[PDB]
Amino acid sequence: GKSQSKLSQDQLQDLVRSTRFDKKELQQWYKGFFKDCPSGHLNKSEFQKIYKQFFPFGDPSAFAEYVFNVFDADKNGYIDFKEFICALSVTSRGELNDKLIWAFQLYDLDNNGLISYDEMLRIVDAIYKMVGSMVKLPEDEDTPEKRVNKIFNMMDKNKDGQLTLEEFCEGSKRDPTIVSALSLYDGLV
Repeated sequence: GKSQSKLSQDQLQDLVRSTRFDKKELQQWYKGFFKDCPSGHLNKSEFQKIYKQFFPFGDPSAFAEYVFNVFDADKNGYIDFKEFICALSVTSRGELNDKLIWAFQLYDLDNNGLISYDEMLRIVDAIYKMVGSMVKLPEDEDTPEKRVNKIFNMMDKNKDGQLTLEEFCEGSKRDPTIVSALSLYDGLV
């Protein structure tokens, strides 16, 4: 982005009003579902059933056609509900500290409490995917890897060692850019 989105102001409230509802609630279910049935991938029909259980406000079939329009252009017919929650952070309601934490508890489905570097780059990538569905991807910041590496380089890690929530948040702290990314959307709601 550079100044603001580039779509119909109306559609803006829709996409948002589409992700409305609670979170800590979905998190409880997301962990109980992935724990009883660890799969990672999810089907459309199945997903529709989920949206029809927590907050069937508008048309669940419409929102579905969306997720696929972004997470499914021509890959058979399956998407990862994990990367979805992560991107959800963009469209939600809470503080800033909860976001970083929310993302952590998101990839913490290994009861390890320690994520790997590769996961870090994969996490930001997920958010970078949904970003192409809202704002127009610029043309001077490709390969966000170099950026993520800087963080690890900032704290000086094993370029591969694992990191913890607490520290993960510290790495982003020394980089407000990660803090302004979300701030660049709080004054037109």
